[PDB]
Amino acid sequence: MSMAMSQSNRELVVDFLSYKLSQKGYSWSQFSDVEENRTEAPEGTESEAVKQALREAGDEFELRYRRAFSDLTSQLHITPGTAYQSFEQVVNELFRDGVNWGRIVAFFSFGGALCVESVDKEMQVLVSRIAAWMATYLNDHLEPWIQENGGWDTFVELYGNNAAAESRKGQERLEHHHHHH
Ligand SMILES: O=C(O)c1ccc(-c2ccc(F)cc2)cc1
Ligand SMILES: Oc1cccc2c1CCCC2
Repeated sequence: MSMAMSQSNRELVVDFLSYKLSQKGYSWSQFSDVEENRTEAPEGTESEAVKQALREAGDEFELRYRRAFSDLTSQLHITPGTAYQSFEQVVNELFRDGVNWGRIVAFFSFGGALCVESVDKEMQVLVSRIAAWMATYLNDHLEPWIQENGGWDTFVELYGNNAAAESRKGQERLEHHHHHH
């Protein structure tokens, strides 16, 4: 069978996380050390698209929601006290009106960003904790809806593409300048 969603959640936040950490020069394997096997050219399949889509869509949300991304971190001061409680309270903001592709893409970058900051200063120990909170929320606290709507292939096919993907950014000028009455 295909048995999708078998383990593309725990390493889903770490995959996008490293993509944002490598941009700063923090990496991830050095976060909690952990035994480093190797992984030279295991191939595997690398046919995932949610990662690529989450990349472009990542900066996408960072442009229209400028006011919505102002009271999301201010109420998440990293400190030796709260962690999943306040975190789930903030992520719930996007997962409240109703699980949606956008609410699922933004919450993604919201977590990967919370770690990029904690690691930017000097806290590379709470990265697995935050990445784990989002890993569970997607393990069984959202997957059931990701399929009810259609599947990652939907949000990844609607935008995840090389560049064309039949864009529609106000593309209402052609129409032969005289073919729509
Ligand atoms: O598609 C949606 O419904 C949707 C609505 C809002 C947001 C969003 C994204 C980033 C924020 F900091 C706040 C809100 C994402 C998706
Ligand atoms: O569906 C969309 C259409 C336009 C922009 C964005 C999304 C979804 C998440 C990223 C931002």
